Amino acid sequence: PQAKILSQAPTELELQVAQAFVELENSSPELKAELRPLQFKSIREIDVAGGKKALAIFVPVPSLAGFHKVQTKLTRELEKKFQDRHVIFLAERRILPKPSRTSRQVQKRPRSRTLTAVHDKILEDLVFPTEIVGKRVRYLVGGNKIQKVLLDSKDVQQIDYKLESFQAVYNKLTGKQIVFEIPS
RNA sequence: CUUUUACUUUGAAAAAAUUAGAGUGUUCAAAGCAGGCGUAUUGCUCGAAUAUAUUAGCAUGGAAUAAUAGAAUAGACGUU
Repeated sequence: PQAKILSQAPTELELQVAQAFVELENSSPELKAELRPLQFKSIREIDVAGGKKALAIFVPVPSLAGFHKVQTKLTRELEKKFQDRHVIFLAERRILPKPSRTSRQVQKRPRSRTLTAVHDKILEDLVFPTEIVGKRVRYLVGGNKIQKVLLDSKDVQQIDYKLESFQAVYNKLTGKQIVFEIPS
């Protein structure tokens, strides 16, 4: 098939990932049916505190729909087909600098194309099935900076455990300090 | 080709008399621009200041304060 479902050209970790995708449409019917056209960019490993990895997907963009359609299954077959591993879903979003003064016009920025936006989206798609409820942020005497993130108290089992990892994955990408809370 | 301002530094350019002020015994002082010594038998000299003198304008170092300007139907450098 699979090099296909890679969306670049190169490639070491991806082709096993492509393989395990072209394996579920091979093995599971119900699963080809949705999965067949769902293309991706590249992957990035990222380490977490207690030994345990985390499997960093990056999305073309459009299907974030496609992908959300069958995530809450897809991951579960993948977490088994890869160990330790945390598989995630997030999009690659064309951030931009602010126009300086000697700068330029180009055309704009389209708000949602700004550092915080993207960082808000990075949110929605670090968790996903839970839905964000409530945000909160700290400011400590060493200008800390800490987001509390508020969660809904329903489906946090989809995955809890993750969590220890989540904090990290939102750290390499950004250089930040993230926490959660289950409210009662 | 080098946005612009105010503000501030200095510095000059600046009329003396006045005003402040150094000298100096008009006998003192108010003054004044004088006086001082010798071989006072025939020649020597010290000076006659500084400073204030603002408001406008120049030249000037400051770059805090307070304004203002560059680029959001697109500009900035350019090796092509």
